[PDB]
Order: sequence, then C-alpha cells, then structure tokens
Amino acid sequence: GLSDGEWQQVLNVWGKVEADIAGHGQEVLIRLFTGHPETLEKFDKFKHLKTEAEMKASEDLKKHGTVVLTALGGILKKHAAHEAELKPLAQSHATKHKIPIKYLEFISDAIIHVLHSKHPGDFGADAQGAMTKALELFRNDIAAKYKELGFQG
Amino acid sequence: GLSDGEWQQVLNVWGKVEADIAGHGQEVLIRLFTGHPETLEKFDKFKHLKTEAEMKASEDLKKHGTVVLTALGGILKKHAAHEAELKPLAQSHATKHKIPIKYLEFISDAIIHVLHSKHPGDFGADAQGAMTKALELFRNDIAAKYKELGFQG
Ligand code: HEM
Ligand code: HEM
Ligand SMILES: [O]
Ligand SMILES: [O]
Ligand SMILES: [Zn+2]
Ligand SMILES: [Zn+2]
Ligand SMILES: [Zn+2]
Ligand SMILES: [Zn+2]
Ligand SMILES: [Zn+2]
Repeated sequence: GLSDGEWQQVLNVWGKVEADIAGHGQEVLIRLFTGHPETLEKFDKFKHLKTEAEMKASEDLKKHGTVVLTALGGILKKHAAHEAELKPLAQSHATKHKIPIKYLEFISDAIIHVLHSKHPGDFGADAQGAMTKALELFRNDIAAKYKELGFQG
Repeated sequence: GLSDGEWQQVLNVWGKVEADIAGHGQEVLIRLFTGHPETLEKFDKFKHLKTEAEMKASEDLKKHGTVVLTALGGILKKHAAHEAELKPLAQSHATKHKIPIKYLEFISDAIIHVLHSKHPGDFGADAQGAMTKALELFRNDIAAKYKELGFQG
C-alpha cells in the first residue's frame, strides 16, 4: 500500500502533469508507441504511425494523450480520497481504540436494523440486501488496513 | 460487488441518514451495546453504563453516534465514487478493446519515464517509488474489475 504522505506526493506529482496535460499526454503515448510498438495495433486512429516525428505531428495522438491522463488523474484522485477516509479510521480503531475487526460486523448489523426500524419506507428488502453488501465491502477495506498495521482477523 | 442500482439505494438511504433531524446514531450504539456487552467495554466514556435509561441520558453517547454515522456515510460515498470512475474504464478496456494488464503496465512505465525526463528535479527516487506503487494499485483495481467481467489479465 501507500502511506498518507505517499498519496499526497502522488497527487502533487499529478498537479504537475495537469499543469501541462497536452504535452504530458503526447509524450506518454509517443513513449508507449516507440518503446512498445505492438501497443499501436490496438488503435485504428494511430496503428499506421511509424516514427516519433509522425507521432509528434498527430493532432489526434495529442488529444488522446490528454484524455488518457485526465481519466487516470480522476481514478487516482478517487483512489486517494477513499484511502484518505479509510486509513485514519483503521489507524485509530486498530492502534488507539483497540477494536477487533469482528466488532465492525456487530455495529454493521446494528446500523442495518436501526435504518430498517426508523426508515422502513426508505429501506426495503432490496435496500437492506444492498446495504448489507456495502457494509461487508467497508469491513473488507478496514480489514486490509488492519493487516498493514499488523492485525489479522 | 454491488450493481449500479444497489449503490444508488445505499447512497439514497445515506442521503436520508445525513438529513435526519433527530440523530439515530444514539439508537445504533444502544442496540450495539445491548446486543454485544463486550463492545461497551472498549468505550472508556461509556463502559460503566448499566441501564438503557443511563444510555438514553448520555449526552456524549448521542454526540458519538452522530460522529459514527457521518464518518461511515463519507467512507461509503468515497468507496462508491472510486468504483464509479473504475467501472467504465474496466468495461471498455476489458470487453471492447481487450487491453491486457501487461499493456497497462507498459503505459504505467511510459508515464514514469516521461515524469523522470520532464521533472528530473521535481520527481526523485521517493516520488518515483510512490508513483510506481500508485499505478500498480490502479492496475490491481482494474484487474479485479476485469475478473468480474470475465476478462483475464
Ligand atoms: C492508464 C491507462 C489508461 C487509461 C486511463 C485509458 C483511458 C482511456 C479513455 C478515457 C478512453 C476513452 C473512452 C473509451 O473508449 O473507453 C480510452 C480509449 C481507448 N483506450 Fe485507453 N486507457 C488506458 C490504457 C490503454 C492502453 C494501454 C491501451 C492500448 C494498448 C488502450 C487502448 C485504448 C483504445 C483502443 C481506446 C479507444 C480509442 C479510440 O477512440 O479510438 N488504453 N482509454
Ligand atoms: C462503522 C463502524 C465505525 C465507524 C464509522 C466509527 C467511527 C468513529 C469515529 C469517526 C471516531 C472518532 C475519531 C477516531 O478516533 O477515529 C470513533 C471513535 C471511536 N470508536 Fe469508532 N467507529 C466504528 C466502529 C467502532 C466499533 C465497533 C467500536 C467499538 C466496539 C468503536 C469504538 C470507538 C471508540 C472507543 C472510539 C473513541 C471514542 C471516544 O472516546 O471519543 N468504533 N469511531
Ligand atoms: O487509451
Ligand atoms: O465508534
Ligand atoms: Zn483504485
Ligand atoms: Zn435515521
Ligand atoms: Zn429518521
Ligand atoms: Zn457479542
Ligand atoms: Zn471501501
């Protein structure tokens, strides 16, 4: 995994990419296509491009480069944001409050029953099934953080 | 995982929880503490509370319940948002263009070499190690979506 600090280094480095996204995008696809010519074969738009000079002159290659780095930036920002909520809760619950992972299942069951009780209009058998799965996914993600911090279970 | 429909049921339910004029956080913790007395022992603030009346009378238990539901809401929203940016890329790259994970590794290496080239001062061995790990995490998350769609690495 990455620490708090490492995710912030990644987002700071991505700040630099985003500052010249056109140039960064072009150079990434030129590097990909010159380093690994086989990757060209996936692209109807580009598979006939032979040289770095031909690639630097391609307006469509520059546009596609921007699209790739924009999408990757969005995915890394959302990954980092999830980790940023997750890690502090795992860290406090595992190292300070000393909560075993199994207790997260008990509070998950309690949250489901209180939602059902208080909001039955908003929370049917479908919503309850979906919420049960969502809280299991949450527990799996905290459990992964627990493992990194030296707790299994 | 959850379908797009299931995630929206969960996020819609959580919209209502966040709206709650009367916090149901207290009732969650009372239900947790009455069903699992072991969990009560982990709270220095509350482990002495014996009766539902003592629990219902606790100012700090009411406050803490709200804190729990706010944090869980935020973590589920960011989990859903990560899946939502991941899934469309996995969909197109797995089922239509059939991009192998090794080609995602090639573009990952290409991004690293362009960053090194353009930012020799701005991007040291630590920043490079952090970025290399972040792109591997991205590839692992896409690979997991590939598996769900029936496309191999
Ligand atoms: C960080 C890695 C990658 C990102 C973020 C990314 C992102 C995108 C995005 C946002 C699109 C446009 C929407 C779509 O059709 O799905 C796209 C299209 C495409 N990607 Fe990727 N991609 C990546 C890696 C790759 C690699 C390594 C290849 C091939 C070796 C590839 C081949 C394609 C192709 C063929 C298209 C369709 C292009 C067209 O419109 O003609 N992608 N990619
Ligand atoms: C959905 C599950 C949970 C969420 C979202 C959650 C959230 C929080 C938050 C936001 C805090 C305050 C900041 C912090 O120390 O991290 C906190 C504190 C705490 N949590 Fe949890 N928690 C959860 C489950 C549990 C469970 C199951 C236990 C115990 C059985 C527990 C015990 C504690 C304790 C002892 C504290 C310190 C309370 C204080 O004295 O102020 N948590 N929790
Ligand atoms: O791409
Ligand atoms: O908590
Ligand atoms: Zn991710
Ligand atoms: Zn409520
Ligand atoms: Zn309510
Ligand atoms: Zn119990
Ligand atoms: Zn998660």
